[PDB]
Amino acid sequence: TQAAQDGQSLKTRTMLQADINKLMEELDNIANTTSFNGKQLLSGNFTN
Amino acid sequence: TQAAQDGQSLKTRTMLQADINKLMEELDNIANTTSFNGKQLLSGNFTNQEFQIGASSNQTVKATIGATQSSKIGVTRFETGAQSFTSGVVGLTIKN
Repeated sequence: TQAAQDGQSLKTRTMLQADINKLMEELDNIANTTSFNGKQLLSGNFTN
Repeated sequence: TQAAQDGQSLKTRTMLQADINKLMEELDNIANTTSFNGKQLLSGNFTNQEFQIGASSNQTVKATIGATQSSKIGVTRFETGAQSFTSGVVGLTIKN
């Protein structure tokens, strides 16, 4: 939303995108990291 | 208006025109200078810009500041007919 305005040049939008990249990296890290004793919980292999 | 009087020779009128050139040099200097962070505002490249102001995805206002250089603002239209040698009752009609 902050970058959806037109008071921001391509450089500042690029800063936004670079930050979003790291945030999404963190999201993937949480997903692939949370585990009980090896059993990865939030990855998709905890079914049935 | 100061130059439309006939109490001024061509020399003094030239000082008038010499001045307008500088003033008009200033006008389009303002047009090419006002900017936020490089975005020229009063130049003609601020057309169809959005400003997301809503919770959902496409609520936005739009801004289309026209161009205001010294070559695009004052555009009058002159007309003049041939030397009329004939008489007669005339009625014009400026269409549209």
